[PDB]
Amino acid sequence: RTTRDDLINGNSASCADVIFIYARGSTETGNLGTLGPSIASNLESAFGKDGVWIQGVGGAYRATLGDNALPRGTSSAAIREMLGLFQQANTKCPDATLIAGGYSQGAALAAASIEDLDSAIRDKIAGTVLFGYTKNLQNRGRIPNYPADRTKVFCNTGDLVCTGSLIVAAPHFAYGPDARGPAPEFLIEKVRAVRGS
Repeated sequence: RTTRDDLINGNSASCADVIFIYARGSTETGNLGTLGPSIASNLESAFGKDGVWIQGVGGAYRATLGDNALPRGTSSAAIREMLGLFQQANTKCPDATLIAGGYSQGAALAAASIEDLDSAIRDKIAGTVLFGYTKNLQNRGRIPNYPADRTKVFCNTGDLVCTGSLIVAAPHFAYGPDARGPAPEFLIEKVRAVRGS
């Protein structure tokens, strides 16, 4: 449901081919929040339950609303947590293709983590999806040090966080359809582009 720790719980002897690491939005529950489960179900349909590991960013990431105001759009502790998960994935399953995503503060967290990641691991992330990207204007719709072709940003018209502010308006909560269709569609396509079929 809202909590998935497939990477942490997973057996190194039976690694999935695809590992998805996702960061929830502010004040959301579990480690997947409102959008994560929808993406997860569709990834499982495409790759099979044993084919993909779903891992939310929990631990030190409290998804505290106020942290949106910090320099990187989230806390240092949260970035360390997500970096640690990418590092665990790389160590536990060196041959798995990685994919990532984040919503709202989670999108800033995903961008900050990916920017700080060792390039060898970052290069294994075949595609990243960002919803209501809080640093969209500041980063010109990109994740620093990460290719534009592997990035997909979903920023609704009227979602003020996509236009340089931290005001939360109704369009910020209208990413449901994207999480159910185009976001997993993009992730699946990017994984198949490099893994083949």
